[PDB]
Amino acid sequence: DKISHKIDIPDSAWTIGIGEKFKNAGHPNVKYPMIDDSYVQGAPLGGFGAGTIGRTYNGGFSRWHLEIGKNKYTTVYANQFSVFQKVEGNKDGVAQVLYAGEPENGYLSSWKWDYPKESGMYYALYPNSWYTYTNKDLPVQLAVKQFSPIIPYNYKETSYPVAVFKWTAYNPTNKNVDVSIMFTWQNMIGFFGKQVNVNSGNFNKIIKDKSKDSEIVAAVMGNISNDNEEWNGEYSIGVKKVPGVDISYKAKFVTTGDGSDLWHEFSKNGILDNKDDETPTKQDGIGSAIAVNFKLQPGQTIEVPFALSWDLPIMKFGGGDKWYKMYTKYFGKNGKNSFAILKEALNNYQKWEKMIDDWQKPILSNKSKPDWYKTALFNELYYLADGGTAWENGKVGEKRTNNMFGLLACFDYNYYETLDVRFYGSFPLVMLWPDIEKQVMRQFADTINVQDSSEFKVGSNGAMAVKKVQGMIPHDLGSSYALPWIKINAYDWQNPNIWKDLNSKYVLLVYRDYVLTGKTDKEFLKYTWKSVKTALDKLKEMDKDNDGIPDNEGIPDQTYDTWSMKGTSAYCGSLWLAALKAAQEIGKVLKDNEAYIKYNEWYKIAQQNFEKELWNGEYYNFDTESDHKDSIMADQLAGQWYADILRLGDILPKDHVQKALKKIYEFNVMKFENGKMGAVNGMRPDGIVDESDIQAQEVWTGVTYALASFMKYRGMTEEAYNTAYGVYKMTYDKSGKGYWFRTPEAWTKDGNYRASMYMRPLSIWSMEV
Ligand SMILES: [Ca+2]
Repeated sequence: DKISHKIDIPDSAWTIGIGEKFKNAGHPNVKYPMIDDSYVQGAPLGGFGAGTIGRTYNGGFSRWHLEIGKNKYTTVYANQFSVFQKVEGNKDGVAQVLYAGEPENGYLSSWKWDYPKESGMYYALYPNSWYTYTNKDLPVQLAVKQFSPIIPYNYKETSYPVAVFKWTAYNPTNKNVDVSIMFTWQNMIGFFGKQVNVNSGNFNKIIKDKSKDSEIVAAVMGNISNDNEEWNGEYSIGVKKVPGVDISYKAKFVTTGDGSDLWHEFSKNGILDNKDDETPTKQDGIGSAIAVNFKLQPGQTIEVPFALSWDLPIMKFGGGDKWYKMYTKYFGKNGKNSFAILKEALNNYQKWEKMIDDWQKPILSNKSKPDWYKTALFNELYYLADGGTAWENGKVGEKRTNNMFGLLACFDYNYYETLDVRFYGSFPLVMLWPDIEKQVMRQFADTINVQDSSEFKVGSNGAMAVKKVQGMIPHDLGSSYALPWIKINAYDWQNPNIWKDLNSKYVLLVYRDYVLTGKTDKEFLKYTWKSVKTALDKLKEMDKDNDGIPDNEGIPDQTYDTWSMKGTSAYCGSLWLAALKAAQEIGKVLKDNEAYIKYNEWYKIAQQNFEKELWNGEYYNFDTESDHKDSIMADQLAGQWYADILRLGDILPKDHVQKALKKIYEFNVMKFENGKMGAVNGMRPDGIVDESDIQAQEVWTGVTYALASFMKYRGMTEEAYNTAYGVYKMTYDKSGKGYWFRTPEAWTKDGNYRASMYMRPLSIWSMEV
């Protein structure tokens, strides 16, 4: 490996060998079918709301999130980078696809597949990833840096459906070597969203943009139809000319054939035919190829940028609504703009790299923090792009000031903006994209007084319940299979209109968003104030026994939606206390004296009774009425955790909080698989895991990262990082379960998982407050 010295990969990048087999991988531990796409994954490409493409560590473009809200795992074999090298003096050169695998059938059989093991590495520090190719049959060493311009406090480039592939080639040998790099791409119009004739009308064109000190050559892969539909648009691949490289292309090769139409050209001398051909296809799949060829002398390095764009302007959801994607603000809505997007990236990628470095530098340069923590902190952010992210720029046929946004809980539970989860998972948005965060919270504010009296069947018990009750915050803002933002509460396993955490979490999120953006946005507090008061007032009515605290009803009426709580719970009780204190403070800011007095009065009574009912001398009991009410819950003081972040002070005595956190570390962490796997949710005071429900026996990744942040703020530094380390280890390490770029909600002691690709572990960013 002589190429690593020519590029700048951070030491905290996650690494794996190209073609590496992983032996230890976990699988779903539930009864019904659940997504398991394997450990062959990578950092995604694509902006927020753009649709994303997962290119794996083996080199394949395999995890397709271009249909917004859906996860489709299948390698499109035509989509590759390939290399040709010939040493000066030799008769023949060698050509190789940079993919550690091969197609299942006979398509593209002429290409040289099966990139060999121990010949290259993949590296990732989101939004960047890299591949190095250090192969004993490739005298010139190559590396690529690939990324999309995901930039905090930037809502423009962050939206773009584009990726840059910045190649570096170096000759360490004593002979001249001819080198070509080729990007191939299938015309994927019709890959989704087209019910019949999936390739029909697809056609490819070549664009040559020549103007003083820029030459770009690109393929635009589109359809002859000018229809405005989810399926129609364009893909583009291309390259910018640099001194010492020549560009060649092939506009049309058949992907549903042996591929020798292209490969016979590339494999001979690394130079393509430059054959333009706009003939549309009928049944056959088609693709394009863009290549560069250059000669490297001994000791010479060259850099060359390629790019990929996709202009698929319309997202359709299963309920029938069609929306424009956010990036259409910047490039237009007609779906004929892929070249414009590509060109912007090829002309500005160096600026974007510097913008990414500028935001990553404060953390990366802090030598007090271990590299493993940096690996997790950056790579967990993959989910902001990969979580079915929807970001609208108008309904098709519709103009508004704001652009609605939604992130899925996950793909197995296909619900946008699950509020009980976003309480944990929205930290990166408030910290790094706060205009999105506040928009999402205004979306929730707008739903508070929505009433939908139609009934639905509750999954857990078969009973009928009202869809949406006035004054109750919704569980979610809909499903990609139905109508995001329009039909809320798509979730039906429990009835969220009786949940005891949603209304409090909503208030806490509101105040959080004010505090973490500088305590200046009075207008945001003004917008949300009626909903906050309504939310707390409704929750107060659920106090059955007049102790000033809502009563859990002996069912799973909160985020642990199979783990029953009864009476006063530490979890919902502490959240309530903190929400009351937040509402007091909002009341002061907005000069709503009567609200300040009321919520102050409620807070004092509830605080007194919470402490009396639950404090046992060592920790706070799980609740007051359940069978295992004396279980030690990892999340028992979630309200105090948020109170620390919101600078609301002590809602419970400092000494008792410290005792409880030490107990959690001692039991839920250290007595669960030697503290190497996070914090198990429920442990009995005898040090055996609570078996009353599956959720008690799970580590929740987002709960554990949040608990680490709580420990850290409370000065328990070693405990904090040791607790978080188990989550990092399970997710990224060779000794873990292979969950990189698909961090799940939960795992059990065997390491097997529930619900990969989950929002909650974005809570790691609470460790940076
Ligand atoms: Ca009560």
